[PDB]
Amino acid sequence: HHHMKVKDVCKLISLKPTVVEEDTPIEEIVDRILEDPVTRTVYVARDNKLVGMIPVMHLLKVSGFHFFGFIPSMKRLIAKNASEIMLDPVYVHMDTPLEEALKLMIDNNIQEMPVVDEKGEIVGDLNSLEILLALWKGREK
Amino acid sequence: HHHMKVKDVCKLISLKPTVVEEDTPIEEIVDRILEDPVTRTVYVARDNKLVGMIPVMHLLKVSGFHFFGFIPSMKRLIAKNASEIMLDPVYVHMDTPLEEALKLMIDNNIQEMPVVDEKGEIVGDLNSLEILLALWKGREK
Repeated sequence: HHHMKVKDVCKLISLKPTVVEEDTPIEEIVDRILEDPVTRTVYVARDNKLVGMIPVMHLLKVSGFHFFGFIPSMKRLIAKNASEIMLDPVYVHMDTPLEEALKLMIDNNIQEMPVVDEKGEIVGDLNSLEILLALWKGREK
Repeated sequence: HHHMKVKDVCKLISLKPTVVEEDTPIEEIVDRILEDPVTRTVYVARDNKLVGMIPVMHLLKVSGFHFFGFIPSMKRLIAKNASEIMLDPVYVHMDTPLEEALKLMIDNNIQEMPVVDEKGEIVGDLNSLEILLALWKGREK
């Protein structure tokens, strides 16, 4: 559909990626999300390289287990930090087809992904709302 | 965990529910989400009664099928309005246990739910961030 790429969609809204360190306490991750509540995925870096991600729904799931014992495999929090809960990063590039990015979002059940260069570094951001904007504000045919 | 109820969490952030009508075009639903980008679930009312909901991830899925033919059962959009895509509403009440509300979010894969009174009318709102705030900003033990 119109051969759009990530580069065409990732600047449609001004988003700032939320990036933490591996030893960042989960409470501070929550503080970061509450300050920028559009945030849907937290990233974890080490020496400016992308090393994990924490989707808000993953944090919600981790939280339900820790506080209520709810299982939607899950293990006990000890340090209560980013490295205990981060998942392997799912990311896009500037030249990535918009359709591959939407597929990734859906398959991984996330709504925000980082855009990375070829050395694992964050150069931009993409969310579901940008994709929606592109698709429904642009020409249907 | 601390016997919290929806009433204790649903005012921790100032949220305004996003509410559309059944004949509201999907493009206008997108415009409403872009104006208040914290929004994670759109509600559909008729005569001030709650009749459906559209989670943003449901809209993303509907969009991938319509524009790219991506199947994560799904049918062709004709009117392209709220009533063609709305799902049966999942909701809470003020006296609902916080833990039942988190379970609902997780089981239905949504992050925003309306709080309704006993006659199907919207009296407040709840999102995942409020639950996170409550759990991690309050006393752990």
